Amino acid sequence: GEELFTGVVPILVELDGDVNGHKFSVSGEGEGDATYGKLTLKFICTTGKLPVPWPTLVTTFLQCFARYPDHMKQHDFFKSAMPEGYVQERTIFFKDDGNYKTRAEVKFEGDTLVNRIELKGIDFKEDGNILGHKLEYNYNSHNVYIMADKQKNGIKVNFKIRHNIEDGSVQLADHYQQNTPIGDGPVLLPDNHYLSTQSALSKDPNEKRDHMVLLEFVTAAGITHGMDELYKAMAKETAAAK
Amino acid sequence: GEELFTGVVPILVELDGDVNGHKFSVSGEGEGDATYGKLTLKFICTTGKLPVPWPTLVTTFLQCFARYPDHMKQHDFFKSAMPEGYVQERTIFFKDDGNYKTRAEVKFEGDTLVNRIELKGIDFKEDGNILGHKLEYNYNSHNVYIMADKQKNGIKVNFKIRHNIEDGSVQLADHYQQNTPIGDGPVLLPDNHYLSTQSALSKDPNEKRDHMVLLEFVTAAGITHGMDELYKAMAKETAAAK
Amino acid sequence: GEELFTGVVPILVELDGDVNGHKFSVSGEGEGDATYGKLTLKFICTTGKLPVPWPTLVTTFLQCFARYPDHMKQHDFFKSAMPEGYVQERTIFFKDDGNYKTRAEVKFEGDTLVNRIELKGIDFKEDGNILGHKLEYNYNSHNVYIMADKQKNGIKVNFKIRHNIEDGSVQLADHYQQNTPIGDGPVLLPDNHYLSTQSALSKDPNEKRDHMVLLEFVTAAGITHGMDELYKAMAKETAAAK
Amino acid sequence: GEELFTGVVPILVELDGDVNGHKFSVSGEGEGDATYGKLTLKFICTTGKLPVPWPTLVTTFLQCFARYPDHMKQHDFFKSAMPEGYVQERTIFFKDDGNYKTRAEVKFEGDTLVNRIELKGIDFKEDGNILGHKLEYNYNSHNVYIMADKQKNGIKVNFKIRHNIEDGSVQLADHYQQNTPIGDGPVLLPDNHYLSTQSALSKDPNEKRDHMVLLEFVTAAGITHGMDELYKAMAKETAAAK
Amino acid sequence: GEELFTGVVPILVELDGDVNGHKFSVSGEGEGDATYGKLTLKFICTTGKLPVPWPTLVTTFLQCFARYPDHMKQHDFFKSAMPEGYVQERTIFFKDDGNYKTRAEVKFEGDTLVNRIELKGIDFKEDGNILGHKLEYNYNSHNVYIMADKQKNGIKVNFKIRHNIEDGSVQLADHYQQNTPIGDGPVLLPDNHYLSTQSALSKDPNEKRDHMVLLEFVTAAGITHGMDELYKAMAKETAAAK
Amino acid sequence: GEELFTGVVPILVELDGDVNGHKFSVSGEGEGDATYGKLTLKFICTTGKLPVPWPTLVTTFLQCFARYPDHMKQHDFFKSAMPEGYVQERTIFFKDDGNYKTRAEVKFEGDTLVNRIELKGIDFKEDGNILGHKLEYNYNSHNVYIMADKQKNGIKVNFKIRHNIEDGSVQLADHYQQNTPIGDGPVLLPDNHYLSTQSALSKDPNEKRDHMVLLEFVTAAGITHGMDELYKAMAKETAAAK
Repeated sequence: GEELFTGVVPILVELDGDVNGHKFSVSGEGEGDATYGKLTLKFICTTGKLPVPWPTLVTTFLQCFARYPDHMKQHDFFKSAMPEGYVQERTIFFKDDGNYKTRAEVKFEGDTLVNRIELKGIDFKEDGNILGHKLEYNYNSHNVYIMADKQKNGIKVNFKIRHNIEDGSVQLADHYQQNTPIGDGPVLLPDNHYLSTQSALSKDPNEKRDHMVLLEFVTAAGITHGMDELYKAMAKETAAAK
Repeated sequence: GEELFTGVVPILVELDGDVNGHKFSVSGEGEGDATYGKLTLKFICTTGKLPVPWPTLVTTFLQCFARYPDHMKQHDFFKSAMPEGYVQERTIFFKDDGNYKTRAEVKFEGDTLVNRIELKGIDFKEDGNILGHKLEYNYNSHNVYIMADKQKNGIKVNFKIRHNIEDGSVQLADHYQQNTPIGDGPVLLPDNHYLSTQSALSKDPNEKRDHMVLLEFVTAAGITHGMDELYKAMAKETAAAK
Repeated sequence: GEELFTGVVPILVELDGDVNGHKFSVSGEGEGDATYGKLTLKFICTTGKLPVPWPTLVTTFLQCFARYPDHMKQHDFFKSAMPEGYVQERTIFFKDDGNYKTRAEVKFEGDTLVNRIELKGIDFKEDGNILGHKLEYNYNSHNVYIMADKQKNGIKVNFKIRHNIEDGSVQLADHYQQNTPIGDGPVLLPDNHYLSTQSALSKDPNEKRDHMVLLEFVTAAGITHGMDELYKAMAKETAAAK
Repeated sequence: GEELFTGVVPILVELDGDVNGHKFSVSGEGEGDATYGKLTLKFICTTGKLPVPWPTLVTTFLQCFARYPDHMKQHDFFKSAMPEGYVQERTIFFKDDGNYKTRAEVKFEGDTLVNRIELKGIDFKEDGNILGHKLEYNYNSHNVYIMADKQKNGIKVNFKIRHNIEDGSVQLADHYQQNTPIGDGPVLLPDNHYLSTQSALSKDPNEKRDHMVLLEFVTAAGITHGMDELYKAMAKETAAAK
Repeated sequence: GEELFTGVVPILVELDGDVNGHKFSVSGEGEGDATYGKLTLKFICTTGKLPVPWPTLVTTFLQCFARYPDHMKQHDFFKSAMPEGYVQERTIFFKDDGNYKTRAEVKFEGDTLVNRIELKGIDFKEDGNILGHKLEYNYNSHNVYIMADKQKNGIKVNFKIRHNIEDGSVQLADHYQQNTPIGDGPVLLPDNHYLSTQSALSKDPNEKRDHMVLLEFVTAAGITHGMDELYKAMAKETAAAK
Repeated sequence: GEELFTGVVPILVELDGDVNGHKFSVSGEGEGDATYGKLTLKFICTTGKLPVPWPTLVTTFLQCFARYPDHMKQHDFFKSAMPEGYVQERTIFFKDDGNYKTRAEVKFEGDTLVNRIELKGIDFKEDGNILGHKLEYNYNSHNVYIMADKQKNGIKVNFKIRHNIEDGSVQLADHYQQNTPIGDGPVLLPDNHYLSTQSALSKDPNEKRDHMVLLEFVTAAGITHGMDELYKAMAKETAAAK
């Protein structure tokens, strides 16, 4: 489980997509440091130009690298499914636009953590913010709400992504997600909590292929450590010590 | 710089140590509130039992969380080096005993302030106050003397820690310290001043691992606000107003 | 309790306000000497220009620093709630104008006495003495009437502030106040008494930010020492000694 | 070149050996997935019982299936020689024991990647760890050091294999290796780098012949992506975005 | 059976054909290497010019040379009938055109594997793709579906050949096939499986006779090795070994 | 020439021999199929019992029936001398024993290929492997080395026959041979090559006369087809076609 993430883990991401008949593929590589909740990744569209904005694919392109506070370790489903891994499925609704449906298998292949995805996008507007490439090349910080789904020995996940539109408006992308273990062994079914995520997007000035450089920090939160009473008592004692 | 510390900052501390061949590791987590100069932390020895007393590691285990009075803000080197951070190095001489040499990198990893340390301790007495675990589980209040070191675009720091020995005596630990920025940008080189520090140590009754709960308040002082003349003049005026 | 105030205590004041939609923040620092009932403070509007006159915020911006005569020490609720502190709530009615509602938590954070406030002001006249900045930059001396409120293990406080208007008239501000302990321990529930207060306001000629320098003396009074008979008897005896 | 390895490639291995006059043959089959650096193989001794331990033959029994990071693709000699292939020659010195000399031709035969080997072993001790079958049925993880050999339009390779001995000791096997292209076309002459290799050995419970089931992961590393400065700059920018 | 195919086997092919009254003969020679599933052949029309395109005769002109994976050896009917051999009969329907009916005896004549065929073609269009020589001089890769026919102690075989037409279209040739042993001994009756075939056609620049140079690779597939569970278990174990 | 051998040719063999004064005659009949290099023959000793082992006479008792690969047809001297035929002369040295000298005329008599021989054997040991009948009733496979002899418009032939002795040892019979045309027309003078020969000996269970049933396959080899470069180029092209 979590002992597989104590150091720097190499990452490989592979995606095949089809959005309104526009077929494409993406290869990604990087490193994940779960002790810091840190991800450093670079994605390449291997089929030519990407037919959708790079930011629309960020959530599709590694929650097993989230930093879980020590007091929340028993709620880390993602690592508990390793090395066999988990299936991560989503429906992403772009408000007043199309939807993406995704299925990914996240697992170890030796020392490499692999994220293998298939993406299907339908009902997009050819002149909308996605197919029309009207989204800024940036990313907002979000909270990812996790709950146990004991019927599927997994988790149900929900959140709203806000993509900045070039005109100053916002393109909402409502995420519905479920993760189920690939293996038959025990997994950690969590209490309700969330992951706080921050992401930066950039370009490699030496890269001529269509690509995205991504830096992401992911931290679990929302479950009390229950030490408030202890620290309050320690503050009372200091006053008697001065 | 200082704008990164206006609210509550999550903290992560990681230490690898070797004291007279006794190897150990420690993980720490908490929160820092620089507006109040407040630190709430909990440390866990992840390798088993700590081979040294917990109080001997307090100064090694976040001066960027000190409360700097408004009139002293231009002297806060620690925050000025952020987010790139600083290297903090020490030699700690335990009187009539061994020494610790430490090297830490204090910096941001996303929203998390991280303190990554390596500790080397030699020449300790196997039956002394440290290796013999003769130190009380408490901590005294101290002043930490800071001066600029313009040759290294950093600071030189010196102070004496007084560790209470179980027999009522005192184990002195003389600290020599230097901090240098990780980045190449400007930093605040301070005038001579000090930090006043108070610390309380406790145990989590629910924690069965070897650990330390620490509450610490740190305040900068020693530089005049130069308002003595103004307040004296205001006191003269009140007498004429009654 | 009172043993935490025997010397000079550093003070920190933090306020967030909203008056008729005009949002602002203030940071304050100083020292309190409860042996003399003395407060020396400097406040800075950190958001830009203050949308209300500085004198309107004086009572909102430390009654735990009042000088209580030795014979009245058993009536000092404010210090008795320390270090855990107290919640101080007010409604301030500006005659023929708006009102401020305030909630502050006054408590120790290590050696620092902190006053953390939230201020809400509504129904002000955009052209009145407050929003129109028609108040002189000065302050009158007042009496603050205290009574026990045993139902809330606290005190109820009432007084009238007279703010001088630039045209020579007076802007009355009727204060209704309640203080309740943060902790569950015993507190001193007082007999009816009052605090006599005097305040001087000034500017720091070196400060370019919008700010207020404040000097304030606060003394408890209104409860007999009951020594009138003893001194009268001593005066009778002197006549027989000459 | 590398386009011949994008999917799952069937593998065939054929070996004829003679070790101190003990003649034997081995047939092997499997699949190679160069995208994951993964090899799944099963070897059968077709002449009867193998006269040497199965682990001693692991390195002799497909470096064209290594996973080369995108930023290191120009250094993948092995695939660049395909389909014509390469000759792989070795001398393997077993410390305090005999040596193996090997010559293999690795090339495509239609869709099948074939490894055809001849092995000659001399100077072995009849009672040593090899001829005496004193080696554990397991395998350690190693680094394989590669350098260009421009005189032979090939590569020179060196590494040390550590074979665990049943008594807890180690049987060292020093590998000297050279690979030269079979064809006359251009090949990729690499900068110095290494391959990180991990291997698991098992038995097929249904197989009654003398055999070895092998799972192996091979990843190229040791050449910088040069993106450290870019990610550092992206981390600086995030601090200004929060 | 299969022991007759361990090395390189010389091949002789003899055909007599009649297509719509156009009589011709063909002699072929080559080598078969069943260990690699490889065939190298050269065919000569001995009567003059061939009245049909060379690609239309490829399937008529050695399935005993297919590479059968070790785990599928018990399903190799073709070699099991050797040396006595088998009769191979077909009806080939050229869509919107004529049909070929073939009868071949494939058997050993000493060390030589001989394929002796008689071909009868009727109902061809004199201006169609066959008699009109409108087929490209190339060949696609196909799957050949095999099933046991226990009533005839043989196999039934079916597949579709796609011949490229010079105008970019496709000439389909639906193959129906049966193979029966010449001898009375036991043969291997297979479970359903297929052969994957790839073929290249060329000309000998020194040959002035009407001819075809053919290179063909044939591999059996479609039956599980059942080792998926074993390799998955080996991957789990590696994670516990790192 | 070669057009006289395209189908099945009836064969007649006639021998008169004298070995150490032991006179005998043999009549043989069969069929030769030069397309397969196949000979089916039955020999009868017409004078009574043969005074030498049947295997010693196999090479004396039809090289015009060898299968010459298409690329080697210009090197087939034997058929090129037909129908007039050739004289075939030998000296056969039986190691540590006697010698046979033979002269045969091989030619057509209508549709029948006739081999008329005279055999003279001297210096045999009455108790040796030949006169003592110590040779097994079997035959090994051999290579027959052919070279042109332009001085005699013929060929010189040499090879070693290994006859198995009943005790497990070997009786070597070194063959020296020359063939010269009977006619004056052109013949094919070959480049150095060899014939690969395999022979099986049996008895007719219905035959009561002293006899030998012989099945023999003879194939020319040792001259390159020179198509290695063409097939290598075809293999390169397939990789670009998949």
